[PDB]
Amino acid sequence: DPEKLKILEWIEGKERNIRALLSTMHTVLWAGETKWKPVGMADLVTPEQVKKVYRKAVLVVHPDKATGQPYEQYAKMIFMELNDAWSEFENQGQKPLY
Repeated sequence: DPEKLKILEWIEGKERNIRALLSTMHTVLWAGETKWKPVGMADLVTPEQVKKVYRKAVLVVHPDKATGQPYEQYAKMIFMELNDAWSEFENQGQKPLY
């Protein structure tokens, strides 16, 4: 399906980059999603900011909440990528943007 390709294209280039994924995730969310709000790089400076934004993203694409939904598969792909990116962020010392 189309949507799935849009997701792969999205992942391509940003793999394991948490800030890159969060700041553009609104470009891949499914239609109808209301909780999430576009986020820019200026809101992902401090580690605290990132974690806060990551936490809100994970709740929006959480699998257990998507089980039985048309976007279930999409939420899972996004979920994994976010968690892997966070894990990577930790392995980097969670360095501030500047």
